[PDB]
Amino acid sequence: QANLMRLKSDLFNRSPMYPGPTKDDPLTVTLGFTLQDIVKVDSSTNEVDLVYYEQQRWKLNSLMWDPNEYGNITDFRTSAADIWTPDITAYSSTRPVQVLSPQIAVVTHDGSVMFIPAQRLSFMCDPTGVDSEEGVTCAVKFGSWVYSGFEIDLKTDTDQVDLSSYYASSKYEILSATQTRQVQHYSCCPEPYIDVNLVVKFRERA
Amino acid sequence: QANLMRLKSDLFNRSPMYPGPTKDDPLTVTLGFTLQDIVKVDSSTNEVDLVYYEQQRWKLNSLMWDPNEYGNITDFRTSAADIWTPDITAYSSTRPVQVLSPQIAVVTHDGSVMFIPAQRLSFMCDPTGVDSEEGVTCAVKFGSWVYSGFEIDLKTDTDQVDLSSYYASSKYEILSATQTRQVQHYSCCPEPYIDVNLVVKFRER
Amino acid sequence: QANLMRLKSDLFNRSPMYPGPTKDDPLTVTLGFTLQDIVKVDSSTNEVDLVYYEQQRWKLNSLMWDPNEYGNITDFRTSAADIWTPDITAYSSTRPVQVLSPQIAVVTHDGSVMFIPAQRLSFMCDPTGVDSEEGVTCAVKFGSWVYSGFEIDLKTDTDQVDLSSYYASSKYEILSATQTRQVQHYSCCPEPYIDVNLVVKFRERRGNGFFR
Amino acid sequence: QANLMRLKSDLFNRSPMYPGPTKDDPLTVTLGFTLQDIVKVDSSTNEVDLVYYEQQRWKLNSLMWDPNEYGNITDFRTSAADIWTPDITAYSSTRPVQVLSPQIAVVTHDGSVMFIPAQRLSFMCDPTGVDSEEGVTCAVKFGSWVYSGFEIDLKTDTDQVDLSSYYASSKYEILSATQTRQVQHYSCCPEPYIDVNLVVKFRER
Amino acid sequence: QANLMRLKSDLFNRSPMYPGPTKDDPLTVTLGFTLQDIVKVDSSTNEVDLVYYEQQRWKLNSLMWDPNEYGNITDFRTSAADIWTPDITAYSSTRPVQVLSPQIAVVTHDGSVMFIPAQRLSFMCDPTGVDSEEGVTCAVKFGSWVYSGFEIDLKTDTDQVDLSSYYASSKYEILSATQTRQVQHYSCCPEPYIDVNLVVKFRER
Ligand SMILES: O=c1c(CCCO)ccc2n1C[C@@H]1CNC[C@H]2C1
Ligand SMILES: O=c1c(CCCO)ccc2n1C[C@@H]1CNC[C@H]2C1
Ligand SMILES: O=c1c(CCCO)ccc2n1C[C@@H]1CNC[C@H]2C1
Ligand SMILES: O=c1c(CCCO)ccc2n1C[C@@H]1CNC[C@H]2C1
Ligand SMILES: O=c1c(CCCO)ccc2n1C[C@@H]1CNC[C@H]2C1
Ligand SMILES: *[C@@H]1O[C@H](CO)[C@@H](O)[C@H](O)[C@H]1NC(C)=O
Ligand SMILES: *[C@@H]1O[C@H](CO)[C@@H](O)[C@H](O)[C@H]1NC(C)=O
Ligand SMILES: *[C@@H]1O[C@H](CO)[C@@H](O)[C@H](O)[C@H]1NC(C)=O
Ligand SMILES: *[C@@H]1O[C@H](CO)[C@@H](O)[C@H](O)[C@H]1NC(C)=O
Ligand SMILES: *[C@@H]1O[C@H](CO)[C@@H](O)[C@H](O)[C@H]1NC(C)=O
Ligand SMILES: [Cl-]
Ligand SMILES: [Cl-]
Ligand SMILES: [Cl-]
Ligand SMILES: [Cl-]
Ligand SMILES: [Cl-]
Ligand SMILES: [K+]
Ligand SMILES: [K+]
Ligand SMILES: [K+]
Ligand SMILES: [K+]
Ligand SMILES: [K+]
Repeated sequence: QANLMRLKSDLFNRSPMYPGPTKDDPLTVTLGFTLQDIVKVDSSTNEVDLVYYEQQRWKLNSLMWDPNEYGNITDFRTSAADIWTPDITAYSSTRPVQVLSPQIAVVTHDGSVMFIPAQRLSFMCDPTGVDSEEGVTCAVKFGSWVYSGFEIDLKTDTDQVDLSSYYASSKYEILSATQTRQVQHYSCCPEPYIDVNLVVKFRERA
Repeated sequence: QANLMRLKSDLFNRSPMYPGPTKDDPLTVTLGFTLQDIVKVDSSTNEVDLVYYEQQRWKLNSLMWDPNEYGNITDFRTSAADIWTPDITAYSSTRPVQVLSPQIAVVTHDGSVMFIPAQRLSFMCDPTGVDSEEGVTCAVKFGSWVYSGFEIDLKTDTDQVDLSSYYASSKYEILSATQTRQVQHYSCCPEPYIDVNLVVKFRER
Repeated sequence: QANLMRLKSDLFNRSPMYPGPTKDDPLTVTLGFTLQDIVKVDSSTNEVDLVYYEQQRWKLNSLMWDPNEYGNITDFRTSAADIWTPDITAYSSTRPVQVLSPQIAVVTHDGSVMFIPAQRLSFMCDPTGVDSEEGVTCAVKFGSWVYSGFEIDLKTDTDQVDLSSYYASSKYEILSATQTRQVQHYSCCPEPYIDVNLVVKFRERRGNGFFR
Repeated sequence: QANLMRLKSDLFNRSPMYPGPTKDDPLTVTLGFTLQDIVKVDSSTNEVDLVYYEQQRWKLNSLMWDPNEYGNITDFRTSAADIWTPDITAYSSTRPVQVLSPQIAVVTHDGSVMFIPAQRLSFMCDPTGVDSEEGVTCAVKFGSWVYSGFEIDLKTDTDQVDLSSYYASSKYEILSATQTRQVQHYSCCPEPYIDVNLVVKFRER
Repeated sequence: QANLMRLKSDLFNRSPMYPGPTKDDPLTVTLGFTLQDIVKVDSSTNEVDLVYYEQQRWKLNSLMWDPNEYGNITDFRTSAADIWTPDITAYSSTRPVQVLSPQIAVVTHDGSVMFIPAQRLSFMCDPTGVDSEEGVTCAVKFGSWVYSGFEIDLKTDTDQVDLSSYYASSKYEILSATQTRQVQHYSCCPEPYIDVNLVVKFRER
């Protein structure tokens, strides 16, 4: 339909691509996790596999429009190929992340974007003692691979992972799941890098 | 042949692609499953593997033509890359879906589209008790990932999964298989999201 | 080289791609199999894995040329991406087919095409009794996914599968294999769909006689 | 640098791509193998897994230049996607080959090309007896899938496989490894087809 | 923002891509490793799996700009597809490397490029004795697949692998990890090829 075709043409065809954030124009990405399943533990390799979806939110002045000019359209669905998306990376993955959901984001007229990729992740986690009453704690950091806190900052709306869609017949019960903003430094670079640390305490369903 | 080449040029090389449904111009997708096989059960991970094909049907005013202007062509086969397709997603998959069929749809002159992809799906399912008389029940929801009920509604033509092509020598016998429209809500969003819940009761043959 | 570059530029750069067959302009695809190996049997899942090459042949008026206009060229090899190819699909695959050969077809001046992909297929097959003297029978149907018999018909040149290149040290001995045209109907659609049904009779290789 | 940019633009932006060899303009591909490892044996499926790199060499008049016109450049590295490469295929693979090296070739001013892809290959091989003093012999043929001997000929520079980079702590030791040109006919086609037969005799270390 | 969009347009849209190094304009790539985990050992195939990130650094005159003409911009992030990147390859891999990080480099106004890909590598390594106090030593060379020492030289900033991010609960403890420049010759070619030899001594925790 005609107004949406005109809006996407104006935002995407009639302009150069956003080159990502800079020290002079930084952005904040909001992250939140919905943990669906601890699928698998490998005690020979200390790898654990999670299925989750990761809510990402950011805002660009370059994606703003006036709904009055575009038939009162206030938001639209678009291919994530059409827009810049942040390079949010699991810092202790052992396999490439597997994508479980369509690469489609929602853009709102204030320039705000929400993108909610479902992923299967293999990460470094020692499951020794998962068969006990006290279980095991594992953690994985999610943040930009290449932008410091001077270009990409992160936040969470809450410290509590959403467990409302956790698989009730998983082999693993969740005892706690937190998502916490964290600062790290790396050998290569003096600047602080920001991540959200996902910390999960679990045990066999003891 | 010449009439079909003209039709495809007129439909695909003139307009921009359909930008998907909206609140002002919503779409109903019809979904149905043909279950071919329960291929694998993993009791160490509670993952079960299905092979099926999923019939999808929708209709766009933008895909209409007058057959009289195109040598009485009433439908054509086309690459699914040429057309918008709905983002129908399994909500509890544990692996990316494996595509088993050519990505080709049929478009009809009234603007109706049918697309029937074959898939192998791993999903969240506890098979504890599959070796018993009563067997086990597992369920997986299929719906738009990104469009609410205000842009994509769903329906089935029947609540009975088609079992007329179920593999006769499968390790697993199907006791029942249903496909039912449901409403769900998610933390992110106040709007209702529509799914078709595929519910399968099965046991070792 | 100059004459072939001219022919491919003329055939491929001047007109839209062939939009595939229609009820008005149907085509017949010839299929035949050369079975190279039964690689694997999965008795936990009733999956069996075949390696074969599949000879496909069809003919398009739009691929015709006069060899006298193109330095007496009578045929050429080309990327299978450059031409229409039939959507021949295994109906009981459990995994995406794996391609083992280059995607290159031969086009002949009469508009005939031959394309011989090598594939590894996992399909639905119960191997219970494969370790017996009699072995097991499995079958898989190959046909268009999307075109009825009104757009794509199939045939074989012979109902006998080519077993003369079967791997002599396979885990599995091939007893016989047939490739037979068949008509099917599906729930979605009233039109007949055509397949070639590949039937394989095999058993575990053990000096063991074949008697019936 | 300026002279190489000019050479690449002159070779690759001006003409249509080379349409491959013909009966009127045939080519010879030289092949040789460097065997790095027998990585795995599967006695349940009679599949063996090799890691090797394959030296391929051929010559096209269409890739010639005069070094004097391009700053005395006599050769250059280029993406294998920029040039025609031969469709050399293992005849008894059981899996798609896995590429282990960058897709980059070296073109020389006489029009000669050298391309040395590293591959992991699963092929048809019964390893029964590998744990014995005499070991086991397996073979795999490499050749064009689609070109006869009238369009592509093959040769070797030596019948000895290069074992100078064989992994010294492999599970398997090599007793012999040879590479031998052969000719045969196929049911589909009237002309002779060329292959190079890789024959490896090995045992447990 | 505007100054960065202008700089990228000037660097990438106005000239051909850099055609890689030559004997007349060679380059030096700095390499270093950050070892995150020895993930897996396969005693049946003598394959070991590493997770690491590899810091790569080089400098091109063609990537230089004056920050004064671009709003004081001194560096920028860019897709690795936008620029030339060196063909650094593990010489004893047994499977294609799996990429674990975004393909995004940083270009600085002096033309220097830093690119830090994270990878999972399967390579040739006999783990026999890893359960002992003395453990085992494995080695893998990293270098250009196609460029000799006349086009690509390598250096390290240190011969000590960075173990500051090694997984504290790995099955394997690192006893030592070194990264050392070395010269190799190959059968095909008389010229020296340069690699960085990654030597890791490890044992069961
Ligand atoms: O890849 C980059 C870049 C971009 C290239 C160098 O400027 C910056 C910083 C870092 N990396 C990779 C590692 C993970 N993230 C933090 C740190 C180490
Ligand atoms: O990805 C989206 C979008 C688009 C991005 C946000 O507006 C909407 C709604 C939802 N998701 C992802 C999850 C699954 N489906 C329902 C719900 C939660
Ligand atoms: O995908 C299609 C199409 C095209 C889409 C609907 O017109 C037709 C017919 C069928 N399919 C898929 C299944 C397998 N092949 C036969 C039958 C059922
Ligand atoms: O695919 C072709 C072609 C091209 C198509 C027919 O002209 C020629 C010859 C052959 N094949 C495939 C098989 C393997 N290689 C030799 C022989 C049989
Ligand atoms: O692929 C090439 C090239 C380019 C093609 C021949 O000029 C040069 C040299 C080598 N190779 C591959 C092997 C590994 N690296 C060193 C040596 C052997
Ligand atoms: C947009 O909003 C104004 C004010 O309510 C209304 O007059 C106009 O017709 C609307 N157009 C739409 C929804 O197409
Ligand atoms: C199309 O339909 C009309 C109406 O019956 C028919 O008479 C006409 O010949 C047809 N035209 C074609 C096939 O081009
Ligand atoms: C085509 O046909 C005849 C040989 O019968 C020959 O005289 C003519 O030169 C041929 N053309 C080419 C380019 O070979
Ligand atoms: C090419 O060759 C001669 C030396 O024989 C020399 O004069 C000339 O400068 C060389 N280099 C270039 C870049 O032309
Ligand atoms: C660039 O730097 C100079 C000197 O510090 C300053 O005066 C100028 O306004 C700066 N421009 C920017 C940040 O755009
Ligand atoms: Cl954007
Ligand atoms: Cl469309
Ligand atoms: Cl065609
Ligand atoms: Cl070429
Ligand atoms: Cl560059
Ligand atoms: K993007
Ligand atoms: K589509
Ligand atoms: K094709
Ligand atoms: K090529
Ligand atoms: K690159």
